Amino acid sequence: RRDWENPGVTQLNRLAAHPPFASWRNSEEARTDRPSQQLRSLNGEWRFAWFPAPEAVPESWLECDLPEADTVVVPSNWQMHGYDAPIYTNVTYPITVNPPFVPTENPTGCYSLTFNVDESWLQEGQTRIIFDGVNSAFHLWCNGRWVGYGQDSRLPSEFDLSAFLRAGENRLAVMVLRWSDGSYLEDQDMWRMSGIFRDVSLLHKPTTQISDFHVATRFNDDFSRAVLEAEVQMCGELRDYLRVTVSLWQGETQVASGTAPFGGEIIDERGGYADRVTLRLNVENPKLWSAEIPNLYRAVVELHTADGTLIEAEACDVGFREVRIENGLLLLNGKPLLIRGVNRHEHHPLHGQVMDEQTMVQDILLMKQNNFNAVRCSHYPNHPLWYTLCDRYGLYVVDEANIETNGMVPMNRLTDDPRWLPAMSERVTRMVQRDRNHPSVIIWSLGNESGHGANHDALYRWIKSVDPSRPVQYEGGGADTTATDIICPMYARVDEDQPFPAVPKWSIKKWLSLPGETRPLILCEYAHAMGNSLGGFAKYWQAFRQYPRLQGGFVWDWVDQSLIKYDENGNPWSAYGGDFGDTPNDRQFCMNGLVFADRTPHPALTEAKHQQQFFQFRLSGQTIEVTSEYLFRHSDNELLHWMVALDGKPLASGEVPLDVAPQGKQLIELPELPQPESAGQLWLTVRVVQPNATAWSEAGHISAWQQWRLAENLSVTLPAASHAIPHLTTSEMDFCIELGNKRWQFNRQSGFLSQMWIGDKKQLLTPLRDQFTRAPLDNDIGVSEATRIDPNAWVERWKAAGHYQAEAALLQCTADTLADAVLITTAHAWQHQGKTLFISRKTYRIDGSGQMAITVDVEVASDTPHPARIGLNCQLAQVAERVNWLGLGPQENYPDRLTAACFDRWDLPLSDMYTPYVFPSENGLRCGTRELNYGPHQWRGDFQFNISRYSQQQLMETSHRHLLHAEEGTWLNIDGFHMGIGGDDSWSPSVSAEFQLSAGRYHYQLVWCQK
Amino acid sequence: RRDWENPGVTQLNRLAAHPPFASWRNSEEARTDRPSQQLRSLNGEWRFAWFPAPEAVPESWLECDLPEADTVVVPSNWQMHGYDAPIYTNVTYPITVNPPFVPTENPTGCYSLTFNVDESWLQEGQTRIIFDGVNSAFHLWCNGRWVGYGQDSRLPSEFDLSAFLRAGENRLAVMVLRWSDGSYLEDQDMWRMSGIFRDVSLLHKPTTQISDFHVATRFNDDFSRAVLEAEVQMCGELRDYLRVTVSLWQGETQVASGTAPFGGEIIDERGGYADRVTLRLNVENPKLWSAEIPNLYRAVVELHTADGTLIEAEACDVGFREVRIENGLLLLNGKPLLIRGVNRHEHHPLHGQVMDEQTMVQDILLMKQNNFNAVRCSHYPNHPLWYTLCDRYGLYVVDEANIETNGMVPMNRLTDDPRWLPAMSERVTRMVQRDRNHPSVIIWSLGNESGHGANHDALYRWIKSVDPSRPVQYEGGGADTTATDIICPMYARVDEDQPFPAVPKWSIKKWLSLPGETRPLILCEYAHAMGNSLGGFAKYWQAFRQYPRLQGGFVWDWVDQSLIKYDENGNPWSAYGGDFGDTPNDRQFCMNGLVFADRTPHPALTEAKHQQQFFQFRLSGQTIEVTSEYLFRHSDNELLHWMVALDGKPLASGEVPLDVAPQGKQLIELPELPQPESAGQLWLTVRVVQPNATAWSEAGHISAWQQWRLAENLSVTLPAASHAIPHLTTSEMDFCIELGNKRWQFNRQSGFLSQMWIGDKKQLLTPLRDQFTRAPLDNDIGVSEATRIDPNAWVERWKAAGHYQAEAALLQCTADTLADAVLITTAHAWQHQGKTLFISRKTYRIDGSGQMAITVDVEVASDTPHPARIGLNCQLAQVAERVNWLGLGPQENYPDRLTAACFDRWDLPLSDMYTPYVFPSENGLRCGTRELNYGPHQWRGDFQFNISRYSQQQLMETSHRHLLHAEEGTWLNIDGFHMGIGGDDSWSPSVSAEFQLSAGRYHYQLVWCQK
Ligand SMILES: [Mg+2]
Ligand SMILES: [Mg+2]
Ligand SMILES: [Mg+2]
Ligand SMILES: [Mg+2]
Ligand SMILES: [Mg+2]
Ligand SMILES: [Mg+2]
Ligand SMILES: [Mg+2]
Ligand SMILES: [Mg+2]
Ligand code: NA
Ligand code: NA
Ligand code: NA
Ligand code: NA
Ligand code: NA
Ligand code: NA
Ligand code: NA
Ligand code: NA
Repeated sequence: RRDWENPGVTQLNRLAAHPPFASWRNSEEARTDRPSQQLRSLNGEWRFAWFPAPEAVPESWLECDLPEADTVVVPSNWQMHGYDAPIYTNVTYPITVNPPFVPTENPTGCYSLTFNVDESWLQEGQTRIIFDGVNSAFHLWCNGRWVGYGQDSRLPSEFDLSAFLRAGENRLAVMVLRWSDGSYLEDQDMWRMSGIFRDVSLLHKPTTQISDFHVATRFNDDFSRAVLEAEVQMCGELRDYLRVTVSLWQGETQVASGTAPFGGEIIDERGGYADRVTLRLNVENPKLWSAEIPNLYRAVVELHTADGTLIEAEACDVGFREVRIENGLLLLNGKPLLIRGVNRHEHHPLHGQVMDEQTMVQDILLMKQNNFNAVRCSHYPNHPLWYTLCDRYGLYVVDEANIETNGMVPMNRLTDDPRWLPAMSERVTRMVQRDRNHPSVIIWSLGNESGHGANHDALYRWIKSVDPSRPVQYEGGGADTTATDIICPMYARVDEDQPFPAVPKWSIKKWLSLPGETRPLILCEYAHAMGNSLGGFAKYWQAFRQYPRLQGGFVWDWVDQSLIKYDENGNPWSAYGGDFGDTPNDRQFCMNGLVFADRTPHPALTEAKHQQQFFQFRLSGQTIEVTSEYLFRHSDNELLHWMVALDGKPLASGEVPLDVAPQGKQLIELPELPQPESAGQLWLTVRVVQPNATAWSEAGHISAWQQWRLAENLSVTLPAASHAIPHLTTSEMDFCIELGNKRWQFNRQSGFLSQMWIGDKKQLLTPLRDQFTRAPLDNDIGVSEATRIDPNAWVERWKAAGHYQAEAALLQCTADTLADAVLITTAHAWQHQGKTLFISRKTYRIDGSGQMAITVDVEVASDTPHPARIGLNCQLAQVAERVNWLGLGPQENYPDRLTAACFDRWDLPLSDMYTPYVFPSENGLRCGTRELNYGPHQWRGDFQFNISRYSQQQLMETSHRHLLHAEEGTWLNIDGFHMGIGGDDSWSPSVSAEFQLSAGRYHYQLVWCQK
Repeated sequence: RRDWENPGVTQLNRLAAHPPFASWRNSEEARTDRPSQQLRSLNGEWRFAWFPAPEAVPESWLECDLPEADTVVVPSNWQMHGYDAPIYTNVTYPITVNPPFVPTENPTGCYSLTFNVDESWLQEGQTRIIFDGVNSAFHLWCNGRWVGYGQDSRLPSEFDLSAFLRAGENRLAVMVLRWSDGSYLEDQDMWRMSGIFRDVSLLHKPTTQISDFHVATRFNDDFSRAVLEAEVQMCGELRDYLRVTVSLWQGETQVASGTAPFGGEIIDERGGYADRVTLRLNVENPKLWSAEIPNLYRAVVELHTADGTLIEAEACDVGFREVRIENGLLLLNGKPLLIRGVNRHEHHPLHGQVMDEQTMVQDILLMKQNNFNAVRCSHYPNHPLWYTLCDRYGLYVVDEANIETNGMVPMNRLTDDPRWLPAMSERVTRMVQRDRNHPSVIIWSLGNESGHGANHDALYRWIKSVDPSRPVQYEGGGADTTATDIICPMYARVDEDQPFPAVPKWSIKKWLSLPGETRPLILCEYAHAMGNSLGGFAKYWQAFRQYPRLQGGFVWDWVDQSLIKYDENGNPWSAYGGDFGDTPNDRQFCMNGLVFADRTPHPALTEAKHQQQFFQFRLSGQTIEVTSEYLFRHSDNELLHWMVALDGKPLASGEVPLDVAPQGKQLIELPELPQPESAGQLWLTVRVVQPNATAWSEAGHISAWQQWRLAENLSVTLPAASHAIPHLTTSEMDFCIELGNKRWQFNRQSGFLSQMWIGDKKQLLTPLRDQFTRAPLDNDIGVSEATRIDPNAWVERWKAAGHYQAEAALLQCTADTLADAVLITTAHAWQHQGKTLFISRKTYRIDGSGQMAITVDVEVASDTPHPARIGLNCQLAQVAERVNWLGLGPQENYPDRLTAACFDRWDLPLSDMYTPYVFPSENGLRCGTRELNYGPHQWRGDFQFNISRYSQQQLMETSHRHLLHAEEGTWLNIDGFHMGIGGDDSWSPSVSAEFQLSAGRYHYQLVWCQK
């Protein structure tokens, strides 16, 4: 049979799901979480062979190793080993939509392993094999005999091997199919890979054993008392001497215990469960678990005899916390959460979808270090270790079933069909059975982008009945269907409604108060971090803090799914969709992270960190008011540092410890300051520093900051007297001005400053010209494609309007000599096909001091698409090591993404002024700048700028960062104004009106001088 | 594979479920529900062979008929043909409980059929086979090639044979397994049979076809306006030229119509169902459907090209009705129902579980003629014609999923197990998909006696999402769980609580008001009609009428499940559990019907008819107030007949047309009546008669009656003197009295009347003695067995106290001669092992008129269990043809089951005075009798009696009615007092206290005379 083309068969001979087991045979090791000799890993070197279809696998493989197989590491995705290509498709299925069939050319991975077992395992007990993750479906044989089959690439599939085992060498043969009917439920937006990608193990349990256990914690009104209730189930022969004891430990101290024989309460007319027992433990003043203080206890479940012999033990970490929705609010331990969440796929640039402890830890540390307190398992149950880490390090988790049918038309075609209820059910039920005891899991999710089908309603109900301790959410079909306890839209905007038929995305503030609505609202996905993005992030935060029922959301997403490829040289580079010959593909849409694949942050990460701070501040006079947003912990590892600076120059600073209760406030009166009558703006910067290291941060970690302008002293003094006067030399073709060893040349045909010299040294490679466009950001492009243009996209709108192609017609170019200067006046019109898009009017005033003051007045046609920027650009001859500026920084910042940047004097190496987005675009801009220094040059004004060795033209024409080459000299883009970058989504225009350049008339001025 | 030992495989290659199709190619034939040339029946003669296990079937059978096969009729249950035995087990499974496995010895039925297929069916379109019922699982081969597999004995399994058939002769091969994993969900209390027991048919559909259609009817506030909405789905060639036209007809008039192209509304981000269309038809003043007036329209669903070519048409009967629960009440068309329901299994004494039109009709007529308006499909979907019939004749139906796991321990072991969710889902979903357009179905049920599992919660929700038009109910787990919209207990009593742990059965009146409860309460099963039962029926009806939220119930059950067996002589006899060698078995527990297996009524039927009347009456002076309980109809086929009689002698009578609106009242003042001087009691009897025949009844059918005592003239008349005095003659052994041609002999050693002569003919075969016991009723025995006594059962309590074996000890016997009479006085004590149980003191006064007056005063020890009766008995020498009595009748009636009986003078053949319950017991009693005539004898008094050719001893000792033998003479039991019969259930004592003989002292008197 082709069990892989039949949704009614999702497994054969598979054992029931259950929470993590180790079959410890020693209570103290179980207590300590130490290794169990009854649980062995079979990870390591296996033998593998790839085939084009299951029909090509030779029968001989069942009995013996194929000489042509290779030895490979398991776990692994075979594409990562180069056997076939990974495919990056977003919504459209990677296979023909024809349920339940799959391609007859179905890549098949034949894995095998030779192994043996302890003699005692041949003697007695049950030995099972556990495959934590096999993508997408597989058949298993042991010593040539068929064992079973399994589907669901994201949950463990276990089989009893007891009767197949033999003395000596044994051989497993695992036939893995790339595609199966399970693939119709695995349409997540990510690389499409396959293989045995999570752990493989053997677990030796007794025949009379703990087959399942559920831990629940209920509380009194003030959480000062709890009842821990643990239902324990057994398999095997019941005997009157058996007992179960459940003990609760706080570290090495036993705090509570309960023992009882098997036999549950009567539950119906036929009696009760003779094979279960529920123990109830009273716990006084329990230490509560939260992401803020992940307090944990240890529960040890022992199956033993009345007379004291242990048969076996199981165990888990227990977090005492209550999750409930009441009055429209999601409460944890009675307090309303504010979710600083992120969606996180399991992705590694070299290993594909194989997760390792080091990586998970790294991600958790970075998440916490960047003020995240929650994660959504987009969009499947994760590797088991993730939950352990989240329980211990403390992050709220949304555990999500591995069901995504995005590519169907309409999206609920399968989810509304009863024939698919069975396969879907297991993806939900087996997840709960496995994960229900992890305290970090606070919400269950039914899957993602599968429309809204009756199967969802049935499953929603099943979970609510089986585990009332956690709310259930699901975004499909409109985000507020009968299958979700939380309104949980993806990409709904803060103030702006997007009233799509059937499934509108209302402004989140409006959504809450729709007639009859009362649920809390937490975005399952928001702030699409694709390339230069995160524009408008602060808008969300502000709303979340203002509206009780807006309880946060999960950013999309943590890490870019870029894959490493190698060039002819052996040099690695980041690859995206299509880079493997995969087609159709969705190009750079797999890169939406706050961090690059290797975990290096993108600039947007700081913006997120700042907006998600846990301390709020207000300034009044000299009093700084600090407000704690923590719900549970006191600020016991924080100090406030403050500093006052005059235009970058340090004037004063100090420190004061924070001593604020959760939700409390603290007033700090700044000492009396000094009075510098020296002109300039004074600025106050405060930072919260954690003096002590923690399990997730180093000593000195900065967790929050904020700045304010203090007194300003406008300069009223006149600059020193003009020693000299510059000379004008005219030709039909140029206006040349000379001053000392300095010269400026203005082309009279083009009307631009075409050259400048310090001595005989030329300073420009390209003339100084107005610039109205930018190499488009991913948000500017959306889903627009050459092949399939989206005319509504920003980029398309600017192309169609001719912005990229308009030519500067000269309207006027004059020169006047003044008393102590030369004044050049210019006027240009940029037109397109006869339409004048923009008019720039300028004056350049060069005086005896050698400074060139530029004044620019631009007019933009009201009917042309608002332009990406309004500035000047040129290629300087010079290449200098550093960039020093007085403005916002130090990192890249844009108008709608600069709240995290601070105003001060920064100085970085030039390359730091370039942001290496894998898909290149305008980047590295810094706003609010009053002075910029590079080499001998100094520009002053109130502008935005970027500076790098790459032209806007080069960035726009180059699809991968590894292909960029430094140009001669340095490209400087100085803007009077720059359009926001947007990001509410990356497939429709998202830059908010206030960050669009629509004023029609714009003015700016700059002074260019040397030194 | 052993697919039949795997709950994960419930079918292979089976087509989707859908409502009844016929694929008409002419719309008028569809409109008329005439036969379709595209839907053929394959019922008829098939070939069959029985095997002890599937492993015994020879491979040749796939390719050709087995010479040893027999030709048999299909559909059939093979047990009915004698291949193996049917098994009658109630709760305990017929197989070892070891899910999901079955016995390796598993009776296999090999059916085959060679049949014809016309080439035209194969030139185009699709040809499918449909098996309406195969118990319990089967594999299908066509022309030697494997086609597929199916489970669920009670719904249709359809397979596409398009590619397997060829023009001309074709051969099917069906391997039917008696046991499969489906059996774990098929543990209903009925005979365990197997085979192809529902219709087999062949359906041709076009390639582009109607694959499903759902019809809904929504109304305005007063039901004066409706919108019929029909969603239609297609499969096949989707093109712009297709259209759907739905037309609605009332008779030959088209009332509405709509046409539309395919493509439903947008449902989500991926669009809508391009293969679906919803038509909405407005209908003004629709004729509403109810069980009272089953008004129907015909909807024709035409799939056609826009230019006019009908592709195919499907159609259904539509009943405009709304079902909804509001404010705690179940309403139909806005009015609260009162369910006069009955549970009905599909059972035929000769054909087993095979149903036929005639039988169904016969049952529906009798149900209606007996004032039932509702039926519950206990406990599985029914043969398809049942629904058509309830739609047309008018009965409300509870459609029930084929899920019963009663024998599990605890009962929800499988239903709370997610691994059984898929198998259960199919049973619920496919039922709804098939029966959702039938107006008769008003409530869906999740199955029966399967405890309460999370699977039920999930499924409850699925239905509520897919079909909001009908409430969902389910009794398991305590009858008021979260999986039921209706409190639907089985056997909860009216006033008496039964507080079992976990699943108590509260009094129904108390249940409605438990803190927080608001749902309506309708018993899914009540009034267990096993043997002589239905005692207490009236108590239920009084509560139902009194409490709004008590909306009725469904009696258990309609027809006894007895099977015909043939004796040596070839005479048929009714058999029950164990009569086929089947063991273990549950004996007579399969017979619980209001009617015998051949549809002959049991006496309880008339009690149900009466209590379930649709007209209530009150009498005030000579005014009769009639109140209608109809909700929607006027009494347009009814007249009131009234009659007054003096002790059975007709005095006056009349008829008055009834004209009452639904829920209305009518007052009818009767004529000045007879006030006769003559002694006796005047009795008024009124009957409601339907003058015109209907679809379900004959002209003159009586639908209701009631009686009242009017004036009573007590006799004060002295009997004239007798020209005679009886003479006494004594001896040590006897007292003999003679008077004219009459003689009486009283034995002085026994203390009883041992003989009487009329003329010179002996009148007694056994002496006249007190009797305190009865041949126990099924309700007296309950579950007690020799092998496992239930000491709480009435029969056991009487046995243990010695009632059945107590011997009369004579305490006194004297004779005295009076003025004009001889008086004999006796006293006897009945003892057991030293305990005096009862004392009987009597006097017999024989006067000169020849009458013998007997006075009896009994004492019953307060500490002995209340006795079954307090009466006398004797075997008369005479056998006479008729029995004439003045008292309640004419049918058998008991203290707690006599409301239906009317007081009058009745006269029946002797044989009618015996009720042939299959399992013999005390029977034929008539209560409230004032005079009894049999042969030359007349007895007068105020007593209850029975009279037949069978002694109480014989009835108690014989297990089956066909084994009873008429004794010499006639046994007469004349009771002063008789215990109620009970019946609230048949497994615990159920006789209400007011019907138990607990007074301690009892007095009765009779006069025995001639004529
Ligand atoms: Mg499959
Ligand atoms: Mg998606
Ligand atoms: Mg593409
Ligand atoms: Mg099966
Ligand atoms: Mg027509
Ligand atoms: Mg043709
Ligand atoms: Mg049952
Ligand atoms: Mg038995
Ligand atoms: Na909030
Ligand atoms: Na993406
Ligand atoms: Na502190
Ligand atoms: Na680019
Ligand atoms: Na009622
Ligand atoms: Na029964
Ligand atoms: Na009438
Ligand atoms: Na009997």
